[PDB]
Amino acid sequence: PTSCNPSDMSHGYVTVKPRVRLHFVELGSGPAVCLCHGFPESWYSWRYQIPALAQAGYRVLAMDMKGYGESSAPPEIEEYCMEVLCKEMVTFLDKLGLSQAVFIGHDWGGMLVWYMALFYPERVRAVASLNTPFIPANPNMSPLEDYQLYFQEPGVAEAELEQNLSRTFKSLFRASDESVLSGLFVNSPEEPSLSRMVTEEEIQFYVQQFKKSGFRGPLNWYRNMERNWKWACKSLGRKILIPALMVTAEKDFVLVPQMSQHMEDWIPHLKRGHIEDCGHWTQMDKPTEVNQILIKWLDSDAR
Amino acid sequence: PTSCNPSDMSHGYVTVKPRVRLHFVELGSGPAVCLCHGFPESWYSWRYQIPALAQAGYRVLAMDMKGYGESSAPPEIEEYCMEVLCKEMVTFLDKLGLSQAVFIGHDWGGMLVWYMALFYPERVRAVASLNTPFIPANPNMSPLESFDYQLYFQEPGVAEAELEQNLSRTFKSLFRASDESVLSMHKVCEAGGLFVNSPEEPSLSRMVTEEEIQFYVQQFKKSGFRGPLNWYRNMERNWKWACKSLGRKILIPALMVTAEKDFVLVPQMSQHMEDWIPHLKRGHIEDCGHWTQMDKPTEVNQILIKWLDSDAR
Ligand SMILES: O=C(NCc1ccc(NS(=O)(=O)C2CC2)cc1C(F)(F)F)c1ccc2c(ccn2Cc2cccc(F)c2)c1
Ligand SMILES: O=C(NCc1ccc(NS(=O)(=O)C2CC2)cc1C(F)(F)F)c1ccc2c(ccn2Cc2cccc(F)c2)c1
Repeated sequence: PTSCNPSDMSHGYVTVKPRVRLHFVELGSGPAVCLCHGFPESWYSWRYQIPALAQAGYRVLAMDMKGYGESSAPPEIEEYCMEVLCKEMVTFLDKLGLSQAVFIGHDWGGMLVWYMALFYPERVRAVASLNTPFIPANPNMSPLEDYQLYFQEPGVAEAELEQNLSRTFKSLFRASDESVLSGLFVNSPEEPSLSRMVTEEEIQFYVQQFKKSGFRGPLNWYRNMERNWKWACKSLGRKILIPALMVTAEKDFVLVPQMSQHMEDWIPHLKRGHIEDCGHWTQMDKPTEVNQILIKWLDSDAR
Repeated sequence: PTSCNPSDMSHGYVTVKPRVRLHFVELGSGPAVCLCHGFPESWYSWRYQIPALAQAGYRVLAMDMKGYGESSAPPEIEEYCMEVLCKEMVTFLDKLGLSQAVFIGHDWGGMLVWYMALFYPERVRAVASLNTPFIPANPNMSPLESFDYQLYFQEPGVAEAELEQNLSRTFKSLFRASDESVLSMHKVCEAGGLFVNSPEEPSLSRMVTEEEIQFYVQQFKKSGFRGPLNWYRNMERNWKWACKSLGRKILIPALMVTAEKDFVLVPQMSQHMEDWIPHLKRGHIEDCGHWTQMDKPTEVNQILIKWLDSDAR
């Protein structure tokens, strides 16, 4: 599918709070579709979806999520709890004069669009997650009940991930059958091969983006487990009553399809897609299959 | 009507050419409506329209026109001929992935949206001008032959020196209701200035606040008046380009809004536009001078929304 060249995009900036500006690229007219990337990614992770969604008759806003790229990256952990991130995305809609948008998220972006659908359904026309399930919060078990624990203490994972940005992205952005991960990178190649999914130029784009703020903002997404759980518990097991799509990836070994298995109970209008031979990096692993699932769903449930 | 606070808008940037970025503010969803200000103004000249149009179900893009604000202001006169400006607005639509927009312009922005409708009808859903008529180009007379102040504006550096000398005085002197006007535009050249016979500390017009004036002052500190005055410095090139369009009509929905008390872009200059623009509708605003959007913002909003809702959506 047709990709994006960053020099050639419309770049938008909204100040959602005194020290906090969100960057997005914008393409197309029609219903507003807000794309929300995961860890550790970029608006550019949607490069195969932005043109296809615009061409299908949608107004695509592909965010740099807070902590990333040209969006503000404050260091404080609590700036990256779902409650703060969601309230900022509502403010974003407010300043853009959008009564609602479709929210499509992947990974930590997926977790955010579920929270948006849960707490701000009036602002969410329809919700779609790649890989990330929605599990109702259990008020009995703290988030406690290695790599996510390694990510907890500020400064540690940052030092490993920032040491060599080319190595970081070449090591992470791999098809499931190419994976070099069980530090994160202690027992992994020092000069990893290029994955079949990505080019040198695409890797160099992520390297240039992550030179702006590095990994503190991105890693802070993982450091709010207790805050996110407390906020989720306040949702009093209400249902999500808006059109919803859950897309599972067969070969995502972290966000495994089975973890989505009971979401119909809590999300009555849930549709599903499933992409075979697809690992964690869904948009760039199976961009054609993603585009067909998203557009088929948008055209039927959102337009 | 509700105004805009600049800190609180979505700011967009598109590169239309190597050295040329266009800035806009964006508000609302629905059909794309691109607002094009005149001389010497700002996206902010639409401050009363942006909220009202967004609220009426439109996606408003209020430009900084080339030469202004956060948009690039290259010094070359020919960067500001209608042919270059139009091709840049088409590239702007391209990069935003808009197949078409409604184009609403005032003053020099109005001149641009007529040229857009004329040369890029496929990219223009509908066209509206405040004050600026569409006159077919006469291949017999250069606009040189056809307003001394416009000759004063020709020579690079001259009008710039007067307009940049005191930015607060410039904007307080320009942005006035017709009955408040302190400018004679008649013998500018012989007098040798727009403001030579105008108060040194002009009173604030009833139309604007100190804060609004201070916003235009801040904007015009980035590039000054060269880019804006270059809009005036392409009379021969704009006329030659316009002649190349001779005999082709504008067949898209069109609105002409005249201002009773605009003494330069006088309503009578619009008087024969039906001949060349069969689908033309009209508004007329009484007691309204040149600065239409900020003089009669309520009347402007009603005319534009009534027209958009009937002819454009
Ligand atoms: O670590 C996470 N994702 C990134 C990831 C995923 C897979 C992979 N790779 S892979 O090929 O699958 C495997 C071999 C390495 C790589 C990464 C990364 F390297 F970037 F770390 C992640 C963790 C928790 C998340 C989310 C989103 C939400 N949570 C909360 C939540 C809570 C409850 C249920 C649930 F499913 C998730 C994301
Ligand atoms: O000088 C012009 N506008 C600015 C203006 C207008 C009125 C006023 N003020 S006033 O209140 O009316 C008067 C008492 C002072 C002030 C200004 C300014 F101060 F900024 F210079 C202008 C000139 C030609 C234009 C345009 C747009 C297109 N043309 C080409 C074109 C060619 C052929 C026919 C035609 F109608 C216009 C604009």
